[PDB]
Amino acid sequence: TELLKPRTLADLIRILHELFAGDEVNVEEVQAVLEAYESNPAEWALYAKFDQYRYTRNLVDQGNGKFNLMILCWGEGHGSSIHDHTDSHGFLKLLQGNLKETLFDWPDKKSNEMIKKSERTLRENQCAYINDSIGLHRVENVSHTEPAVSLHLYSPPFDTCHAFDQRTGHKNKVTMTFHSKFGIRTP
Ligand SMILES: [Fe+2]
Ligand code: NA
Ligand code: NA
Ligand code: NA
Ligand code: NA
Ligand code: NA
Ligand code: NA
Ligand code: NA
Ligand code: NA
Ligand code: NA
Repeated sequence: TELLKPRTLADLIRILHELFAGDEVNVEEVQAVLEAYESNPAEWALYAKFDQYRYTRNLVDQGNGKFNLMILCWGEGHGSSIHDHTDSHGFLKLLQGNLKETLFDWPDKKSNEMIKKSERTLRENQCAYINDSIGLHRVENVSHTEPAVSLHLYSPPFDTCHAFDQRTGHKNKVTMTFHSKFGIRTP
């Protein structure tokens, strides 16, 4: 439980394997460690594989079963759907640029427009936390000029979740696909 500053991304990953050695999760400690890692672009350039038309998800580490660690690359104007996190912890650390995070309440069964509960601006090196009990969220790169890169950790890992229609609150099941794994493009 002695948390040291991650010197490198590699160091971060090693520390993460220690924090997730057990069955439970100290959320505040994982968040503090993620925040303490100073983004060094050279260290994660291998995973920063962008697509022109939407954001990409690039697997960095499989966390020996307990978590997925991955890097998301957001072109100018790229955003996600409103989604849940499948009963997992979600950690989001900015490695480059800014993201807008918008929070939504779980919809009632009546068809209604989903209204924003709040929004915030995540900035370089900041780490945010989300879970289903906090709410639904959307993540967007609203920048016209700057690509964004984020580091995402999910525990337990999941490759399916729901997307929500902002107009109705209706949900559909969605399968997450990896654009690359361990620096290897995986079509
Ligand atoms: Fe998310
Ligand atoms: Na490294
Ligand atoms: Na560091
Ligand atoms: Na992209
Ligand atoms: Na997108
Ligand atoms: Na992807
Ligand atoms: Na940005
Ligand atoms: Na947003
Ligand atoms: Na959620
Ligand atoms: Na990768």
